[PDB]
Amino acid sequence: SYEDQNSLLKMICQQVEAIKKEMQELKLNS
Amino acid sequence: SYEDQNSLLKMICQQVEAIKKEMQELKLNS
Amino acid sequence: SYEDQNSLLKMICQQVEAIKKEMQELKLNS
Amino acid sequence: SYEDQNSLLKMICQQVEAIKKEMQELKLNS
Repeated sequence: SYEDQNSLLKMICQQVEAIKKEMQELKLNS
Repeated sequence: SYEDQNSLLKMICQQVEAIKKEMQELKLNS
Repeated sequence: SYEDQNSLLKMICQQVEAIKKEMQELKLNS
Repeated sequence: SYEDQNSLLKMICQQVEAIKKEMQELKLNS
């Protein structure tokens, strides 16, 4: 259903954004 | 510190595995 | 179209697996 | 080490950004 899958997709998108910022932190500090 | 880097990379890898599993649950039309 | 989106999801899943393997390679060489 | 892997760090960061953009392009129930 749209709602439940939209909540899943929105979560995945923000988890990817968190990984982006975490990887940037890791690289900058390396 | 190296421990800070390790813990950060550990979480990144956990989060990537979580996204990998979540994307197998996503139904584009439902 | 559904086919456009299914293609996109398949590409994303392949890309996620690649980053998983590369993050592991990074750790193995750390 | 974490100090001799800039090229791989850069690759991972590029690939995470590419996934981010693709995730933002996904459409449900289209």
